[PDB]
Amino acid sequence: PLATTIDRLRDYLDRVGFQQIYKYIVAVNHYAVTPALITRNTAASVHHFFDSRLGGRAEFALLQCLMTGRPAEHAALPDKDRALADALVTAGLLRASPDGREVSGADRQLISAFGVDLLIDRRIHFGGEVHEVYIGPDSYWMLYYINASGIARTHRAVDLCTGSGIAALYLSLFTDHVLATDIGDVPLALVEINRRLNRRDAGTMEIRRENLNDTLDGRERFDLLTCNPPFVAFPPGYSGTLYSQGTGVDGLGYMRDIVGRLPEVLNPGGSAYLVADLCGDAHGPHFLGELESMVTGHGMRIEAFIDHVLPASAQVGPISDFLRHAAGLPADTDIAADVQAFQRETLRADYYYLTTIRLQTAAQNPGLRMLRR
Ligand SMILES: Nc1ncnc2c1ncn2[C@@H]1O[C@H](CSCC[C@H](N)C(=O)O)[C@@H](O)[C@H]1O
Ligand SMILES: [Ca+2]
Ligand code: NA
Repeated sequence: PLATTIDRLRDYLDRVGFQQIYKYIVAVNHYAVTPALITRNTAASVHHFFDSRLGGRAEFALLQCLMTGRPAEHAALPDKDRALADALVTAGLLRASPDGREVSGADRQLISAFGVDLLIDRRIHFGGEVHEVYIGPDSYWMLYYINASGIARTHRAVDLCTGSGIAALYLSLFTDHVLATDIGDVPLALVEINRRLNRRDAGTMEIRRENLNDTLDGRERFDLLTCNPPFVAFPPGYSGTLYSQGTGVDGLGYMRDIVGRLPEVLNPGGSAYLVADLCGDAHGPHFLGELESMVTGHGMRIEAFIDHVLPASAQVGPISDFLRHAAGLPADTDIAADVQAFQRETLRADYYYLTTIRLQTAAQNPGLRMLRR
């Protein structure tokens, strides 16, 4: 039943040109920048666009339920859309009002990214409950740097720590062989939905419940790898979330795990694309110093694209707020002092550098290249 409901959702999105509507609303100079475009802060302007520039047409009513959560009167939905709305309510992907007279948003927000149609966790952009599936601008910038024209239909690709599935689904635009992995129940259920929503199935995209270190140890070899792993370092004693908290003393343990196995897991000449918000000093991120061992030790070419720089002081608030909300802590806990001390003493973080890293084995021009503006 869920698979049929997603097929009917796909049909609706095609019928009313969802991806084109989304692309027009956000425009080409924002579409690939961030998924945080339609949010609680911009929803009223989205509604005004549908009401005034699209004339309030009923064929777009269900679409707005999915995009912003806006209510639509059940009886005002066109007949085909109405039955689909009922199926989405049954699936928990939309809500009905208590009297059943309207349909509105649940916890899933419909966006488009990199040519794919994607349900994401609505709580990241709306409302006040902590989200359970991550997506963000780092997700996008990882994909931005992939040279799509170099992907062959027979290339074997893996998206580790797939989350919503965005990177795996992007790769599936080009290759017929994609593996997508995660260990969280909630993201695994969501990438199943998003795979079907883009007319993929197990014939070209495998979804696997598997720890990233277990995939990295395995004998499967890949031509292309993507991974946006948990990479944030929180002070000792604080609980984070599955998608946020990195391993190791400085949160970069998973990045180390991946990089160390790339000479074995990648076929010769294969490429990995990673992204992380990396601690550093004024010169650059500390992690890049660890990568010279891969240039010399394995002849790799490693390119680091630094696309955002923030002083560590500008992250104290966001980190502290996230920790307070995730664990349900009260407002008299001095989290900010703990974060500041941890940044200074353990991370040596004067700055955070949002960095996409491309790593290629068996490079003809080996070396480390760090790009900063
Ligand atoms: N040890 C592990 N092995 C595999 N997946 C893991 C993992 N630890 C955390 N995860 C998953 O790692 C993901 C990190 S968030 C990145 C999601 C997505 N690739 C994007 O770029 O938007 C989460 O979905 C989380 O569930
Ligand atoms: Ca706009
Ligand atoms: Na991450």
